[PDB]
Amino acid sequence: SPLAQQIKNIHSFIHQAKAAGRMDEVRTLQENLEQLMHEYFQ
Amino acid sequence: GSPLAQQIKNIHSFIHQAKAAGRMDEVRTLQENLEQLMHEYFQQ
Ligand SMILES: [Zn+2]
Ligand SMILES: [Zn+2]
Repeated sequence: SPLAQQIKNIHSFIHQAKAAGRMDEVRTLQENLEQLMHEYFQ
Repeated sequence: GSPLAQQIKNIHSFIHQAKAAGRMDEVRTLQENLEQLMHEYFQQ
């Protein structure tokens, strides 16, 4: 699924942003994750 | 889906419900739990 793959990608990006000290970027990525989950679980 | 996918689906719903209840502290707990489940799901 392209949705599943995007969710997987975002999981990794969240780790990368956290490791860089960019908790602001984590927040945006969590919003991206919500957009995808809302579609995937519909 | 798998048990982890089903659990994740529930957490997605619970986050909306906690926001509606004004419980942003619960949202934080749930987002941490979501990460724990996703981490396990992708480790498999
Ligand atoms: Zn949603
Ligand atoms: Zn993780």
